[PDB]
Amino acid sequence: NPSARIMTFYPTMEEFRNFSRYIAYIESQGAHRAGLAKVVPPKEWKPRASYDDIDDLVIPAPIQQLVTGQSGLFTQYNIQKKAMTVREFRKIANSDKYCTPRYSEFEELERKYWKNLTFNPPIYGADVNGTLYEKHVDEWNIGRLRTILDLVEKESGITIEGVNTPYLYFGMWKTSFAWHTEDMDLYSINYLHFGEPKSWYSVPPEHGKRLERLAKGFFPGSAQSCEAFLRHKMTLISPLMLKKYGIPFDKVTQEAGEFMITFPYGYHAGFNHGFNCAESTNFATRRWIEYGKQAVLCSCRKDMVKISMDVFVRKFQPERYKLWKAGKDNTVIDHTLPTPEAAEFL
Ligand SMILES: O=C(O)CNC(=O)C(=O)O
Ligand code: NI
Ligand SMILES: [Zn+2]
Repeated sequence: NPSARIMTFYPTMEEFRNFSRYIAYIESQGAHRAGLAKVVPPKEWKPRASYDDIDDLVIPAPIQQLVTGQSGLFTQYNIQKKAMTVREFRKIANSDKYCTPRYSEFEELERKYWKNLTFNPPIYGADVNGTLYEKHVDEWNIGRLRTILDLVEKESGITIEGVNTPYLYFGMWKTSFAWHTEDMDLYSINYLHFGEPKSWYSVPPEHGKRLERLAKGFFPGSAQSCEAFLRHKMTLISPLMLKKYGIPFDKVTQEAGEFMITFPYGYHAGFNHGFNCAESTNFATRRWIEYGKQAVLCSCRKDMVKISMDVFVRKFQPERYKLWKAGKDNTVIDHTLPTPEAAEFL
């Protein structure tokens, strides 16, 4: 993947079954270089028999998304609304006020999104603690991926909502996720359970730094008040701005039944097309350990999520533990390099 473009994969069920092993595989094919990959699961795989029974799930903290800005640069402000069922949510999503406009091609819809972003604030059913996987789904169950991320809770008892536990997202048209990498620069997995698509922008990890340097110049206030101000997940930048300032990026549209994977230090943003439901969580491979150790974290206390790297460095990098602890570990990350578990396929 020398061009670092977004790759899509179509595994059989035999290949699908072992999750960490398929991640090692797609990295053996260069997937991680894009920062984002699509995995279309096998036809016979479903995480849930039906979604008919969720009209009464509470969205405890729906968020109205107020967007201020102009000329491709915007900041999103969150207003917490009162708790709402998914049934109340969907009525509002599909009503005339909030529903998806009529469009021909996706490029038309994308245009309307960037034109109308600051108008008619939508509500995002974001960050809902839960899963829509049935108990017995063993393949790619976001509730239990069985990656080395599990060592956090194993060792310490610590669970971090949405990081080592699942989050559900009920979208409506024009609801947004701002530019970010994952907390601790982890991987993420996103499954779109049902509804209208979710569109994604991705910057390759090898160019992530150029993106942060540009964002610092575009929002200099924010930069002086926080090292990692993009971790607040309030910063929207249009693809035309990225392209005007020479940031490589790719785009892709996720459809119901599809998984997206994001990779360590892969900056992504996007928006929902209409009423939908996504489930996501973070995960890790051995390659992530170095990203974790090196992650530039929020210094102003808006983003509190911080994982102790000690257990990972002790277990998987015992040579460098005393050096690392003396603060002498000057390893440079090579973003093109697949995870060690990928040697099997290389
Ligand atoms: O769906 C959303 O709001 C955003 N999802 C992600 O950023 C992810 O899965 O990493
Ligand atoms: Ni993300
Ligand atoms: Zn901060």
